[PDB]
Amino acid sequence: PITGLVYDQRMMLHHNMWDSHHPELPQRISRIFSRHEELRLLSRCHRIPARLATEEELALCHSSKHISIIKSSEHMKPRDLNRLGDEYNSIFISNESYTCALLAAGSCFNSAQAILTGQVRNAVAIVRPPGHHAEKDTACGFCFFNTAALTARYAQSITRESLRVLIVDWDVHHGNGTQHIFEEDDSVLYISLHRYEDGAFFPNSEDANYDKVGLGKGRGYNVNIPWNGGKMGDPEYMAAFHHLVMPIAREFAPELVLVSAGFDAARGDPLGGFQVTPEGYAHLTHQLMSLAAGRVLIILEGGYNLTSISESMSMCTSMLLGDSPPSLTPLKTSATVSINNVLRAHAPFWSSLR
Ligand SMILES: CC(C)S(=O)(=O)N(Cc1ccc(C(=O)NO)cc1)Cc1cccnc1
Ligand SMILES: [K+]
Ligand SMILES: [K+]
Ligand SMILES: [Zn+2]
Repeated sequence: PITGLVYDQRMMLHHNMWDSHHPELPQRISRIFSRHEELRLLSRCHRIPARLATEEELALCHSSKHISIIKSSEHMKPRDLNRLGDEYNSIFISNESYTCALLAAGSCFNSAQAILTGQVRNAVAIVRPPGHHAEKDTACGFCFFNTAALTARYAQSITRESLRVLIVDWDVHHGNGTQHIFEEDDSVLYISLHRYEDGAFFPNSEDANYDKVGLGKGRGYNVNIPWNGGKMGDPEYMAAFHHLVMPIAREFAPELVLVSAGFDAARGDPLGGFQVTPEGYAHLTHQLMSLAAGRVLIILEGGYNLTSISESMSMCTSMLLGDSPPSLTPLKTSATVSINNVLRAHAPFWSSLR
């Protein structure tokens, strides 16, 4: 049983020319990589090479217009970059951004390919910029292309169209792009846990509420677990996994699991306001490893405390490598309210919840 790891320092080249201390820092990925070396986890993994996604691969999820405009930013002047970035919600762009986004996606494709051809059992992808806010037609929230959604379609392209892919998104933010890309799709089950605050928390849309269950043939295949009123942490995430994520996932029986693994719900994050611990993330990973015969790919999304994300992701990798889960406040009442609302919304579609 081999664990893959992909990391390429040149994904650090994407940078914010106007605000060099912007939290989506180049050093997010180098710090996570360094922590893996420091804990002697890196030598335990098989290194999977990074590569650039192709434009044809991007078209698995994105429109030609969106691909073309982001592609053009490689040769734009500073004023062009500033004006283009300001067309989107929370985007900065440098001449290196497009290539870095291609590298993030291609890294994840090579990891999925290694899992699906049996070269490795599981894998971790230390990549930036993130992806889960990117839509078919637009960039958003530090994300240019939807790396995880692309990886799910890439996986289908090298196996069969109907390959069952579970995406668990534990970034503190709702993956609006991933939900929308697969909203009418029953072959990809999207489960997101996120700070919601009745629609007041970024990305500020009631699309993230529990009553959005999917559309068309995707009804039931979109599971939003939204948190309101409380600094959620390990007890709340474990409860959501016990009552919702794991029962639904087991019934879906995925053949591949992708984790949109932001670490912005971590204790110490400057934006998320939550308190999931590294041991908490380790337990969530270990639970997911019971699915899909262990074929799990962990993809970095957000997370902005360099120390917290490095400790948290490296512990997930420890779990992928087969290490025993480390040992873990009273459950917050508000979290149980959210869990019960999701249970009511999804009981029609999942017998394991009845
Ligand atoms: C408006 C900006 C100054 S902002 O930086 O504060 N911000 C933009 C932002 C977008 C996406 C992510 C992410 O991690 N997605 O997965 C993080 C931040 C709004 C905000 C605020 C408070 C908590 N969360 C998001
Ligand atoms: K999420
Ligand atoms: K779906
Ligand atoms: Zn986030």
